[PDB]
Parts: sequence; structure tokens; C-alpha cells
Amino acid sequence: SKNVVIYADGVYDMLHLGHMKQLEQAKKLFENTTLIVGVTSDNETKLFKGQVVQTLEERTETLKHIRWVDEIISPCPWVVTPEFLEKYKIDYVAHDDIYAWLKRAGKFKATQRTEGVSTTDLIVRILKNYE
Amino acid sequence: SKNVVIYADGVYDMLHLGHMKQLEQAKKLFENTTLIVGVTSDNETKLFKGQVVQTLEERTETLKHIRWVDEIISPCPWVVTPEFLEKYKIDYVAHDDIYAWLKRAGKFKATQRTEGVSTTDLIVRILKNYE
Repeated sequence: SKNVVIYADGVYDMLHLGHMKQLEQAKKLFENTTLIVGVTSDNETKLFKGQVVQTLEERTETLKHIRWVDEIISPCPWVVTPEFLEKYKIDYVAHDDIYAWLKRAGKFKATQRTEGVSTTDLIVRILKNYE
Repeated sequence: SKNVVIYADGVYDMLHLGHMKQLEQAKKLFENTTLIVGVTSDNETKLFKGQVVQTLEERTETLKHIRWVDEIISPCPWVVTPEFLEKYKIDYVAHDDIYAWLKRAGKFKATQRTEGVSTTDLIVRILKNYE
């Protein structure tokens, strides 16, 4: 089977099991894949999304340790373009409208997340040790 | 080069960059390695060490996503024995006295940790947004 290039992007702030399973899912979309992960910049995240706890460098260094991640684009563009797909020979974008053009092209693969496994939820747990 | 079996054990509660780099270091002790990671049980951790935020299942499921981890023993024995090394064909124990017999046998490889990269330190950071 030829090698399929998959691109997933995100903030990956305080990486948890939810992110990890999402990356695993992207990586296992096809038998033979290269999973490329894009990591959004601090400024663009803050402008468009919200506060980020970890720097770009911290968020990227953590992702490097994840089994499913084959390549990292850091920082990545905030918006995926057709030129970007051509530049990196990407076959599919994996994510969970703005991806409408990707779907029309047949280049979108949906991926889900899991809840209750997040970093902020662990603090509640430490806290729930006190009435 | 023959394949060297490395064993590292730990709690791996709320896995962070510090743990990840330690595993990477164990995994790269030799050119060709199998890194086996042992994950301590909830009861024994609590008895001998302190509180654990995440269950054995949660701590093991996270470790599964780490690139450097080749095999997981979960739960693992709290104390490493010579019989345990023989059972799993282990060549070296990688850790940071109680490992004295391991050193005498030539079966101990030291590994370090990093600080300021921990999960609890990230909460200070979110908090330090308020006087």
C-alpha cells in the first residue's frame, strides 16, 4: 500500500489522553501513513481561540514524544490552504463550515475526541479531596 | 548489535515532559533496545509513596501513547528482584541504597529527570494570572 500523508493541526496545550487518542486515530486512518502534526503559534492561538498555558516550544517538545507523530510543522499556519496541501504533499486533513472545501475535494477525514480525560479535570480530582 | 532489554519502573502519575525525557533516555541507552516500563499499582503507591491522582488504568493508557515505550508491565512489582530480571530477560534497570545489588551486578543504568516541566507547575502558571 502506498504511504498516505495525513495532516492534523491544533493547539495541543497541556496534552492529555484526549489529544493522544485523536492523534492515534489520525495515524491509523490507513495501513501505511505519515502523520504530520501542525502546532499553532502562541499569538494566533491567543488572538483567535483563547489563552494558552504552554509556549509553542513546550507544546511542540511534548508532541515529539508521542508515538503516532511522524513529523511536526511548528508553528503551523492557522488556516489550511490548497497551496499548503500541495507544498507538503498532504493527502488528507484529519480533524473533528471551514473544512467544507476539504470535504468537496475528498481530502477530509473526521476524527473525534474524548472528554473527562483532560488536564483541567485532574485538578478537580485533587481538589475534590476537600469539602 | 544485539537487542538490549531495558526496564524502567515508576508511578507515571500525570505524565509530563520530565517523565517523557527520562523514558527517552532509557530507550536510547544503547543503539538497539527494548524498553519495558513497569507501572506501580494504586495500593502500593499509596502505601509507600503518597497520593496518586490517576488510576493504574489511566496511567498505563497514557504511557501506551509514548514513542519510547516498547512494552508495559502493569501493574509491576514494587521491588525489583533478580528473579524478575530473569523472568523478563532484562539486561539493565534504568532509574535515578536500594539499587546497590543492581550496580554490583552491572545491571544498573542511571537516568536523570528535569524540573519545572511538571503538571503541578502548569497550574501555578494559570494561577499567576491573578495577584
